[PDB]
Amino acid sequence: HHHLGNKLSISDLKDIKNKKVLVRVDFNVPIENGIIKDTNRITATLPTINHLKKEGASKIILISHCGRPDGLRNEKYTLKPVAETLKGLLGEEVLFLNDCVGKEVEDKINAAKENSVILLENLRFHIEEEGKGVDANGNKVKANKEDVEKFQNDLTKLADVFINDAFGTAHRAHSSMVGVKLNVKASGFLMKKELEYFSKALENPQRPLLAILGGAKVSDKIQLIKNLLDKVDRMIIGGGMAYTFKKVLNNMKIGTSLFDEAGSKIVGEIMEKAKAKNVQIFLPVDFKIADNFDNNANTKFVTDEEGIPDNWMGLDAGPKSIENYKDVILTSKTVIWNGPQGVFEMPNFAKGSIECLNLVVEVTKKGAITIVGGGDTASLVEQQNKKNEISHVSTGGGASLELLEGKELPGVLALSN
Ligand SMILES: Nc1ncnc2c1ncn2[C@@H]1O[C@H](COP(=O)(O)O)[C@@H](O)[C@H]1O
Repeated sequence: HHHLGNKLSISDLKDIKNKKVLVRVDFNVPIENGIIKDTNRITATLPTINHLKKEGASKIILISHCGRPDGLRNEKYTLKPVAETLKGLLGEEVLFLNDCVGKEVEDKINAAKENSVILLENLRFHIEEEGKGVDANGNKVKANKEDVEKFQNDLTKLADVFINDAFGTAHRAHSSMVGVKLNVKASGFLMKKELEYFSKALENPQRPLLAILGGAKVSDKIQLIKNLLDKVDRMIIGGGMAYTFKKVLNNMKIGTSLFDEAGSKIVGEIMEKAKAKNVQIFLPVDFKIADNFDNNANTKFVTDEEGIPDNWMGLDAGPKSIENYKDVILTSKTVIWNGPQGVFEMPNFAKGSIECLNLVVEVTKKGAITIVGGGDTASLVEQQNKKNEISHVSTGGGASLELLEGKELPGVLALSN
């Protein structure tokens, strides 16, 4: 237990001067015609690259991936265009090699300005990175154990120190996540930040801990929900999910609202464990309902008691429930939010999800530690442009999830302390 955090990071890594550092970063960026159209992921690693740079480092070899070429070189997923971006961000020349491992790679690296930055090609072009892959005719194909081993040592031969700045992909145990067997393994500033806020919230958080979950499906969250019930104090279940709970628990006339057949079967277990673990469940007691799934459709409000008429569905929290939010949230000390409270992507049904954000942002300033990790949830924080108003918005893909699901994250375990 308590594996998260308490690891090793760039910060406080003595003897970096004149050393060759290998950095695993997240460069999976959206691109159109060799034109990167969102350089945040690139700018984000600058702090790490900069620090290493002004510390000595004979070389700065960067390795990463983009897309899912599946083990075969696919020109639609080459990191070349990213190397160009870095030239302008660093203000100096950057070396691009169309390879990750090999003799030439090692040679070309050593033959490059003394404080140069070098960026190899997509690691995912080697089936040995993920382990499996597919072929030309699109058929599943598995790597060769000897090959994977060869690939992992070839990477380990690239440098002396290894810094991993790629959270969000640490839940998978790929060659670049657990293969670089070097002695010094530390987190990048990005990584370090993530590992910091999560443990600060899953290991020993300032109570009460609030978990805000949301989303249509309840069936694909059983694991998440349970693993949390035994560590949180309050929990708000919203968005679609609520309907399934409200029918199983209160015999509410859900109308046409979304109903999760599979999940309807785990509602008993949850409510039970929740009571056993002494966790308070908070569910909407009124909802805005539409006579058709689409923004701008006749809409009215009803209570859970009144119930939703036939051929009518609910699409957002009613005002009584959105007022009921203030107390639960503003009184929390730490908050893990994952899930919009309604169909936010449609203006008319985003009030419940927008008002929650303000309350989350506001409790942050009141001093509470707030973490978001949804992505679909973040996309809301992003559209609102409030990333900074929140303690930490995890840029973690599936990774964030599994850690909130209780899973282990190889990528992290393979780090020093
Ligand atoms: N009441 C609702 N009805 C339909 N979709 C919803 C509702 N509340 C939220 N959603 C969105 O529908 C999607 C359901 O996916 P998931 O959360 O993965 O089950 C998420 O991207 C939610 O933002």
